[PDB]
Amino acid sequence: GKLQDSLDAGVGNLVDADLAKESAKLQSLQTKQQLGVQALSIANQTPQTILSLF
Amino acid sequence: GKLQDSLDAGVGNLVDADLAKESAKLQSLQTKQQLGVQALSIANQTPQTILSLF
Repeated sequence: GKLQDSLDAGVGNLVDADLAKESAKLQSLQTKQQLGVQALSIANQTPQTILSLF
Repeated sequence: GKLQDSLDAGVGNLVDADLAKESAKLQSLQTKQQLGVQALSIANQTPQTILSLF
């Protein structure tokens, strides 16, 4: 029984994620994706300024 | 018989926990873990304020 508990703990060490780090990485990637959407939205309009020249 | 009782008392003094202090240490460690998880929940979103600038 102790050996089975140790084997399950070893699978958990090999496999399980450190969820508390993911709790910060998730919000960081959310803000990063929002900034990337804003950056692409601003980049879409750069060529359009040429119309003002005409 | 007295000698075996003396060895049992000596092994107990060598190993036994001070449970009356362990109750206070546990009651303090619970509050410490709760303050630590709350501090991590505060720390997770401080970078997220950068979205307000954009």
